[PDB]
Amino acid sequence: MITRGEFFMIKEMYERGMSISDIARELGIDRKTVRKYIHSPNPPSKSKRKQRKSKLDPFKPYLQKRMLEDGVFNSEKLFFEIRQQGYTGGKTILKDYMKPFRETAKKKYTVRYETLPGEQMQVDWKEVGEVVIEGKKVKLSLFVATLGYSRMKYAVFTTSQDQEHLMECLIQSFKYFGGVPKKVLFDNMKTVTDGREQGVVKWNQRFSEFASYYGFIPKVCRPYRAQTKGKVERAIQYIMDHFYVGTAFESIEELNFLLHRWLDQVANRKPNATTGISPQERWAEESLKPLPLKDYDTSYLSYRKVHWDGSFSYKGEQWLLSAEYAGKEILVKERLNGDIRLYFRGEEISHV
Amino acid sequence: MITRGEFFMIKEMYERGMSISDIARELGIDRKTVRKYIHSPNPPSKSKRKQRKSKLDPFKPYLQKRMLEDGVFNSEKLFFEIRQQGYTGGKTILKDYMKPFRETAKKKYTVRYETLPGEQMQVDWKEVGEVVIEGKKVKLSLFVATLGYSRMKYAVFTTSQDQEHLMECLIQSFKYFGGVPKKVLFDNMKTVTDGREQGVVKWNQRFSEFASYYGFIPKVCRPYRAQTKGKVERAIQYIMDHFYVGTAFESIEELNFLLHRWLDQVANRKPNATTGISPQERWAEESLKPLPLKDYDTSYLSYRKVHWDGSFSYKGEQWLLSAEYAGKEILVKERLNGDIRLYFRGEEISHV
Amino acid sequence: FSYKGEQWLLSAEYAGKEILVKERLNGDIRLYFRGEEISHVDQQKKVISFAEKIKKKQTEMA
Ligand SMILES: [Mg+2]
Ligand SMILES: [Mg+2]
Repeated sequence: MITRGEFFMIKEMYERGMSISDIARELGIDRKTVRKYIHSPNPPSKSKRKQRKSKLDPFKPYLQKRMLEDGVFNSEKLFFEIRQQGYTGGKTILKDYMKPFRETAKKKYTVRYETLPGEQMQVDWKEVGEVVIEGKKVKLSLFVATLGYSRMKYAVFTTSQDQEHLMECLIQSFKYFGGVPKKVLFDNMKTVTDGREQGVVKWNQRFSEFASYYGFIPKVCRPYRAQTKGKVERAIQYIMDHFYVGTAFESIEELNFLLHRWLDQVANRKPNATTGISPQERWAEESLKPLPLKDYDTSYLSYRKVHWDGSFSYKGEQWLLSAEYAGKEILVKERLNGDIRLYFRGEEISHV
Repeated sequence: MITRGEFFMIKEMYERGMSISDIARELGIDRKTVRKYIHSPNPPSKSKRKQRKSKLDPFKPYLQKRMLEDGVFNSEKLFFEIRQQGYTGGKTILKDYMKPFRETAKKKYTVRYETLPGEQMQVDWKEVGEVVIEGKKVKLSLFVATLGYSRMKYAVFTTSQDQEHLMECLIQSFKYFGGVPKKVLFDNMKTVTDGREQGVVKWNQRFSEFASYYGFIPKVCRPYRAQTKGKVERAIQYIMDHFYVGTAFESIEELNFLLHRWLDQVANRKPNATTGISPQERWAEESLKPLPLKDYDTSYLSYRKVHWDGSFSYKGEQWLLSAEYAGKEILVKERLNGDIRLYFRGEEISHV
Repeated sequence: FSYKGEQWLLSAEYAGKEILVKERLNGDIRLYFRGEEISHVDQQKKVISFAEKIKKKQTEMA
């Protein structure tokens, strides 16, 4: 088992012409050993041995059954049990054998990553809570979109977290940043996925079409791990401890106006604590893909029938449609702003 | 403002007979100052000055209103607001003024106390959960009583946390320890208190009578602070991670038998990690007050009426009472073990 | 904290921090924290349980 260096030295000194016996004398090795190593391929310094029997082998299946069906992980309890069965050794071997079965405590070290310019964006929601806006109880939610390289922040308040609202907020973010990223990171929302099909993710077909339309590649971090999108979560903490702490409002339009003004004043103006530069300069450094001229229409699409007289009803509303549109089927495109339009076989109805 | 030592030296050297001028020369003080201090009561080394005006005085009421009604504690937001009002200074003064109003983050240091022998005991409950025992869903609870000086542990399982069950478990603990403590520490349970009447505690009248009967003085730690009774909580963790982890059972009597055997085997036998001695030896060192001969009767007491024929019904049960006990009022003493006894004006009924 | 099977009680400032114990071959323990020197722990030949140390600190603070 002469080590790498010893074998190299033996072979080299032997090939140099030095006599073998005095080589052995110099290296303090037996002459037979040195001569055998002369005609050897490479330094031998490794011995392979397979596993061997231990004391806790007969009890091992029983302990495994205890762990995997009774959920017992108390080394003292298992030791006391098996001691009656016949075991006589200490607990160290038991702990060493049982350690792999124990759950892996979550780490505390946190890797840091710096995405390339115009290469990544992050999105998330924040359930603000229930408020009485204009005498109406609604569930307010905050949508936050954080750029990855410039740390920009766009935000907007909404009353619902429907796929339509998500897509519209993404449109607003893309317009705000003057382009679309090459990658957009969400969490595992059903408006973007439909579960992990054996490790792989199954994208919602409509959302996949939307992404292919705007060209941005979706990504999802992982189940029950929000660290991977720390930028946007920390931006949420920033906004909810700086803007929505004492600000008072009565209309969501007013709140959104105040939020945009606040962002453009301080949030996207104050230099970041890590990049140490105003986010707008980095934004100017960003290179996002151009937006399409026509935005992906995100509006509720329903089919309704006009009554005999010509009175058409949608939600708690009523219209008066010409007699030619009575008893037929029409399309009611409801934009998220409340602009309802009526269509009949492509044509647009001048609804009264 | 000559300090204590300087004044002492001046007075002493002057009274010794040393000339005053060379005293002043030696101590590097003016002759007038030294002479004035000669006839002085005590060393003058303190100057008292009252508060003075600052820059954030006019804004202080507004900031206080913001904090106390809008809940804003973001120094950046308040600074940005008041800067428009006219403030021109830095944020350090703002943070210093606003610090007292901020909530006091909980400490992490933990005082350690060692009660005197036979002087303190602690009690607590542990809601194990819901189990199907004998095809019946019951809410299992664990009652734990930990001695303070010997760290003994008594425990018992129960289906309810009623004042009657609490008192009976206390009786069992006192019998187990061979005596009653001089102090018993609970948490703020309504079976022992009725709320903090302006800081002071109002003891439940029945429980107060029970305590006065057994002579042990009750105590309650504080609202929302379980550290003060760490012994019993840690004993609960011990029992729920050592005994009730994999043990299987079908009857609560079996579970209690196993629990008592386990306690007397290991729990009250293994030396403690801090006292470093077997709890039973310290128990032998304990000096508890003697138990009363007759235990405080903890049994449901209800008054019922016997039907015309003589059929008396309690819960889903039926009896057959002699005709002389028909149409009258009787007492149904239900012991917690299920021993129902019938009483009629002190006499006991030989119910069939 | 702990040292060679004996548990010592420090003050509030030292809780949650790494101290350095230096023990001469003579047999005396000296606790150095953050370069400075902290109060001696009056090491005794007879081992005293953590409970007795808690009681002693309690009486001292009393
Ligand atoms: Mg989310
Ligand atoms: Mg409790």
